[PDB]
Amino acid sequence: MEALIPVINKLQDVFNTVGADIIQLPQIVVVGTQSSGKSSVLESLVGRDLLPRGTGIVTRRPLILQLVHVSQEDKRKTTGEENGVEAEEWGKFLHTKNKLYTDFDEIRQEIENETERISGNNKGVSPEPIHLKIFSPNVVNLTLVDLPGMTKVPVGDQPKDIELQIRELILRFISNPNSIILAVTAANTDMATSEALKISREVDPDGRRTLAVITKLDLMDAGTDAMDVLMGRVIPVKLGIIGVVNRSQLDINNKKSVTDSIRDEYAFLQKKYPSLANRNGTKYLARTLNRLLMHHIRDCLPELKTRINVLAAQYQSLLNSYGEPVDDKSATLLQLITKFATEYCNTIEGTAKYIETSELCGGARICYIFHETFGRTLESVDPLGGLNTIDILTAIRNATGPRPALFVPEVSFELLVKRQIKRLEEPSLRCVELVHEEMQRIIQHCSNYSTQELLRFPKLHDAIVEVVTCLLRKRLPVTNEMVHNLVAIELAYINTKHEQRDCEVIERLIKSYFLIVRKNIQDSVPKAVMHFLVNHVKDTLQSELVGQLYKSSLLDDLLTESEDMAQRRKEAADMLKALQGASQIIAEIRETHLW
Amino acid sequence: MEALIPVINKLQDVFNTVGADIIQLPQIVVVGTQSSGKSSVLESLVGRDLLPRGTGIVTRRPLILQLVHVSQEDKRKTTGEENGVEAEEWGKFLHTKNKLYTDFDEIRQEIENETERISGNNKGVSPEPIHLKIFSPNVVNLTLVDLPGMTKVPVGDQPKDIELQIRELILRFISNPNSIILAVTAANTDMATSEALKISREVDPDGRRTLAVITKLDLMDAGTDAMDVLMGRVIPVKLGIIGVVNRSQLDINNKKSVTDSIRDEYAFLQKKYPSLANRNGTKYLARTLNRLLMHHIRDCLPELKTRINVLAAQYQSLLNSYGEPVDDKSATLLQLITKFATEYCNTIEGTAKYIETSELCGGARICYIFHETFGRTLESVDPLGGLNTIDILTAIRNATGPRPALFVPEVSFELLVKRQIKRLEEPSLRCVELVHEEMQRIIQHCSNYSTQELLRFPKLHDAIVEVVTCLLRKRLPVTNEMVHNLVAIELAYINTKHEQRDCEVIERLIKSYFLIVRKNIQDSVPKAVMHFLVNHVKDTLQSELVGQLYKSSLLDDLLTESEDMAQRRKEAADMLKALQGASQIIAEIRETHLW
Repeated sequence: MEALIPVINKLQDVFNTVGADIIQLPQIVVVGTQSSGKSSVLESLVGRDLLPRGTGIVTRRPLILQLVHVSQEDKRKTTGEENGVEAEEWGKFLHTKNKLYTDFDEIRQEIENETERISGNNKGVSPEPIHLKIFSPNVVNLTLVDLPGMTKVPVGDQPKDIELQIRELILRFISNPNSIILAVTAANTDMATSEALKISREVDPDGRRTLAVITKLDLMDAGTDAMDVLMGRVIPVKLGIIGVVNRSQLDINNKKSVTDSIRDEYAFLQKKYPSLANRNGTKYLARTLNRLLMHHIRDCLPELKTRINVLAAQYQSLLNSYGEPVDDKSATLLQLITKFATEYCNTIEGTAKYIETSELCGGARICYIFHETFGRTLESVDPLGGLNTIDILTAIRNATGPRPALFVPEVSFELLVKRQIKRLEEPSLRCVELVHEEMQRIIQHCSNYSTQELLRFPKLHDAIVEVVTCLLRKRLPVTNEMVHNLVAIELAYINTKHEQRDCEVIERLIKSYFLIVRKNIQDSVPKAVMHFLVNHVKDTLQSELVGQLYKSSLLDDLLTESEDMAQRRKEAADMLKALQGASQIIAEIRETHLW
Repeated sequence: MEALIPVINKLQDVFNTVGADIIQLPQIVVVGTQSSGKSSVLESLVGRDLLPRGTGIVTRRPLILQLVHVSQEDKRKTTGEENGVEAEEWGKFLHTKNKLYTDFDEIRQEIENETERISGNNKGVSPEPIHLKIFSPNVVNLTLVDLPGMTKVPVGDQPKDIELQIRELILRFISNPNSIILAVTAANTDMATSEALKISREVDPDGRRTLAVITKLDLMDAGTDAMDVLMGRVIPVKLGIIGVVNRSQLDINNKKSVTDSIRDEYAFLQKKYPSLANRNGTKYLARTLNRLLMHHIRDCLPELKTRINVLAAQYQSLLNSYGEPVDDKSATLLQLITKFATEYCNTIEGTAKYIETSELCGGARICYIFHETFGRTLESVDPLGGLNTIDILTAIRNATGPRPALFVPEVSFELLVKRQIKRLEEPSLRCVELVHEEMQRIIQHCSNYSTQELLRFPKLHDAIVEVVTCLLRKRLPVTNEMVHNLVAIELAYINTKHEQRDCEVIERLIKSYFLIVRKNIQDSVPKAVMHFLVNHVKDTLQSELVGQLYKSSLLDDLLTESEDMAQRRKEAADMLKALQGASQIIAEIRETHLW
């Protein structure tokens, strides 16, 4: 069936209403470049002009366009949702509350107003997306995500290094293996020089998810026809290439007729391209995009279902936590503190059901630092320190003095090995902070995934984070001093009593004693850190939380709920209902589609 | 060889000064009983009256009678050893110089006066022997040890424990395996009743080294007969029994000619002893004693030669130490401090040439403590002993919570292994104390063998010993704290990162971790102890010595000297000369006796 796309659209609008996350469900992301009239193509598909276009960047903020296939039957069921104004091809904004704008001039004016208000004179990066639900009968069910396009020469007033930021934003958006890359390039510049195809190949060298679009098919008269480009024989695309005659900004701003432009484009394609005319059309292009999106949804159905189940479980836990009455504050807060301490201890030991060997965090990261980081850093130093025998001879001569060399002075050895042992001090401290910082990464990590009950009340989460940070800061100097004392004992007092022959003996003693000291440090420092820092704090975390979260009335402050938090709770309950409905709908589909 | 006899006597006048007999040597020790006529027999043997008369107790201090036959050959062994003596017949004391006693009565009076002065009014026994050498043409070369006689009158100013003191003094001499016990036995009663026989059976029931001389024969003329005791039918001996008549004190005090007494004794022996008349006598007793001594010297030739050479070398080294006293206070003190520091460092290295006669070469012993003693002590403390079913059950139930336990919680295992490891603190302190005692023994070795010149100045010796001991004792607590910290660190770390069933699992894990911790502590703690104690002392010995000993107002007090030290040095020089002479005399024998 084709209800999967409407279900995804419902999920997306719910996510936007509840602060949509970066992890988005399968959607078509459009990437353009210089002289790319993406907005013109979207208007041609819609059949009316409703967005501002421009060479390269059309809107300097992310734009979410939901083309809803609202047939004549559903016109009265969708126009009546808000206000009383109704039409056949109409757009709704959720960033701007209600106020349906049937007239496209109002939509353009609102877009310009918001762009000026937010982006300002210099157009930077705005992670907040812009949502616009378009309803029309001609348009098929589709979800388009428009972002600034990669351009060698930035258009308008923007940072000269904005190209890297745009590329990183596109990579972040298409990181999930569910986005359909709609590549739009100007016929004036070869696709090889275009950056959109470069990024598409970087994320996917094969054209398994990239649809190349050739625009500006009006200037080919002054040059060469794009027939070869559409065929795509230099860099074949496994999905195909569709080209249309893009409309200039001047004509669009003059309130032109979209039907005339579509007719001219169709005639041009039919004449210049005897074969690339059946599928190179607005309706055909929209249907091809919808089919590609459906294919991607079919491919990602297992991962999509896994993500949906994870989100449903998270929201169920959030609802269960939020519904607990504040009655009996002491017992509930004590239970929450005990649960948080148990989760933290399990994460330290790795027994918590949120971290595995695949993911580096908590105990796993500490073990990696102790074994690989610290061990490899210590091993990086050569046993002799890389000093040539000439240096050893010079040191021996300097220490012994101007007398014949017949007895080996051990002090010379002490002068050299120490220098190497001192170099072992720096990595240890570097590791200690890496461990300390790692503890900090735990504090939020659980709250990010495990202890959402902390996120329920921001005050409680902040207080717990501050208490844990203070405990870590108090324990850091003690562990650091103990490690430094161990290093000092192993460094200052080494001794051997605990010309060529003298140099050889000194070098051998240096190597042997340095290896022994390195082994001792490797065996001791991690164990000392576990003693003073990890093991000591494991059980003490619960006691510290209990003693710091309750003096006489601190419980009320911790469990404070904000109005924004209440709104988020309501939106999350709505999201939970939507997730339950989506899971019920998906359960109808057989497992044949989950492969 | 005659020269072999006097030299041994010189040894008896040197080692006995420092205490007991350092080396067993062929010698004659006279042991008497109550109412013993030893004085008369000795006077008859000497040919003149030179000892106190009377029976029972006649001398209160160890008196040595060293008769030397006059001969030009022996002169080299007499004048060279002493400051110089030459006369016809005379007695000389090694404790006195520049005075020759040509009259034996004067010798006896001087001996009595010295004994009274040293021992005071008391008749007890003092720890100070007497040296006496008698030269005459009618005395065979023989050395005897005339110990204080037995007294049966404990009452009076003399100590009530005189018998015990006399027994201990006699034992100190006869305990040597090379000594020959001349037992003076009273013929009035059975030989066993005599104290000499009683003491003889304590360690030498065979009597292989016991030569019996029967006294108190004057009163045996009427009544009981002494023939039974003379024949040895009471306590037979393997060497023979000699009968000498006890001369009356009154007759001797009246200036009785010794020749007349000898004639009377010979007549009495002929009349009363037909079996043994010319075969028994004081001269025959002296000849038998000399024969036994010479035969024992012949038997001990190899070992005696080796020991004499070793002692000669050692005393030459001591004289070299005693050779040149301090000439410049500051320079001599600095040289002594530097030499002491070097010797201490060498001893710590376990390679110093100077070594004791009872232990290892100082620092080497310390290594042994770290190898076998400490390891065996640690292994003696088995992991089992502190675990029982009741305590294990209680710990498991407490760790699990308010519900029964059917698993193996890690907290209980960690607590139990920590408690077991805490038991390892005591062996560490034992090893540290052993190392400290070894260092004290090294200090004593340096004081007594390597720094005899330091001994000459007792103040400096005491100051150095006290300073070193105080430094070691002050470094001791720091090492103890470091080892305790190491033990505490080694027990908290968890190495697993890289009801009967539960109890058995807990016990096995505890045993494994305890063994691992024992290995780790045995590998580590010795290094820390050497760093804090061995290396630190090696580095700071000179600094501490300079800081504590070097002063501008202690040179005179530290370097005090006394004439007694000069006398002891002269005695040591005489000892060295006598040892060299004995070595030269003994080096004239063939080599077949060595194998």
